[PDB]
Amino acid sequence: ALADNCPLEHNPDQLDSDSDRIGDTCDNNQDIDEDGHQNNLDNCPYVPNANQADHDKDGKGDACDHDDDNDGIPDDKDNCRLVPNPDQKDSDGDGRGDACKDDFDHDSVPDIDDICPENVDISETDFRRFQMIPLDPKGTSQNDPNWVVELVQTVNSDPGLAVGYDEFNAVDFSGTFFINTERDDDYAGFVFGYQSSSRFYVVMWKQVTQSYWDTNPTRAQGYSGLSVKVVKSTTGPGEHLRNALWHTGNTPGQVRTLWHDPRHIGWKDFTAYRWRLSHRPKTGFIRVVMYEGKKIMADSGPIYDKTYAGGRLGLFVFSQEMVFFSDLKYECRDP
Ligand SMILES: [Ca+2]
Ligand SMILES: [Ca+2]
Ligand SMILES: [Ca+2]
Ligand SMILES: [Ca+2]
Ligand SMILES: [Ca+2]
Ligand SMILES: [Ca+2]
Ligand SMILES: [Ca+2]
Ligand SMILES: [Ca+2]
Ligand SMILES: [Ca+2]
Ligand SMILES: [Ca+2]
Ligand SMILES: [Ca+2]
Ligand SMILES: [Ca+2]
Ligand SMILES: [Ca+2]
Ligand SMILES: [Ca+2]
Ligand SMILES: [Ca+2]
Ligand SMILES: [Ca+2]
Repeated sequence: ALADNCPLEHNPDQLDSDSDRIGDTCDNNQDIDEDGHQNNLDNCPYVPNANQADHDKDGKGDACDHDDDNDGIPDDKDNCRLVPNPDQKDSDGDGRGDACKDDFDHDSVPDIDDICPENVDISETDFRRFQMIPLDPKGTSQNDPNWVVELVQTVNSDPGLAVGYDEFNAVDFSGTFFINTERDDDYAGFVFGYQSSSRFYVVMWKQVTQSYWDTNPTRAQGYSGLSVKVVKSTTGPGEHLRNALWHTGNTPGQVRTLWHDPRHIGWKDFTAYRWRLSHRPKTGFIRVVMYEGKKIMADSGPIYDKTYAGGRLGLFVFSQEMVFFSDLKYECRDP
C-alpha cells in the first residue's frame, strides 16, 4: 500500500511539498539514518543506504542483507554477490564466478561500460529527466527560474534547482557550466546528496562579492569564489532559505558553509568550466575541483561532513541569467 501509492514515481498525481518524492499523505520526515528514505519506506531502516539497492528484492536492502542474491552463499564467500550461482563455478579461478564474469549486476550492460557496475538500477546516464524545484516560491524579490533547451536557465531569478532521477551512495559527479553573457556576477553551481528541498549539499560559485539587497529575513553577504555548503532548513523553500543560500557562512537553522575559496576567485564571463565532485558517504568525504579547460581554477581539498548519507544530483542557480549546463556525467563508487 505505502510502497505502492506513496512514491511519486509510482503515482505522480499527488502533492509533494518538500520535493522528496514521497507523497504528502505518507510523508513523516522520520529518517534516523539520514539517507533520505523515511523509516517506514527504507529497506534498511538503520543502515545508511541512499540508493536502496535490493538485488534479490526480498525487502532487505543489500546494505542490511547477508545474502544479496539469496543463493544460499553469504556475500563474504559468494564469488558473484549479486547473481545467483550456487555452484560458485569459476572456470579460470580468479575469484569471479562464471555466472557474473562480464556483468556483475546483470543489468545487461558489461562492467566496463556500466557506470554503476554493482547496481542493476543504473547502467547509463539519464540526465534527460529533470525535476525543477524553486527554492523560494514565497518571496518575489526576483522572478523564479526559467529553464529551456545544453540546459539553460534564462532569468536573473530567485534560487532554484534542476535535480536528476538517480539516487547515489558513493559517487563521482562531473559537469560543465557556461555563463553566456557578461551581465551580472552571481551564482551557478550544483547539488548532490539531495534528499528534499530542505536537505542537500550545494556547491556554488559567485563572480563578484555582493550583499543581498534584501536584509530581510537575515543579512547575507556573498563573496566571490567557490563555496561548499550543507542545507538543513527548518523552514524549507522560502525567503529564509533564500538569504541563507546567498550568505558565505552560516545562517541559523538554514545553511552551514563547509568551505569557501580563501582567494575569492570568481568565474569569468563566457568561459567553460568543468567541475569534478567526489562524495563518499561512509566517511563523509567531499571534494570539488573546478577546471577551466585543463587548468585547475579551484580545489576545495578534502572536506568531511556526514549530515547526509547520499541522495540525488542536480544543478543550482541563484540570480544569474543565461547559465548553460552541459555534458553531465556520473559514476557510482561503491563499495
Ligand atoms: Ca514529500
Ligand atoms: Ca519528507
Ligand atoms: Ca532512512
Ligand atoms: Ca537506510
Ligand atoms: Ca535483499
Ligand atoms: Ca549485503
Ligand atoms: Ca537476501
Ligand atoms: Ca549469495
Ligand atoms: Ca551469487
Ligand atoms: Ca572467473
Ligand atoms: Ca552491469
Ligand atoms: Ca549497473
Ligand atoms: Ca519567488
Ligand atoms: Ca559578469
Ligand atoms: Ca549580482
Ligand atoms: Ca542577479
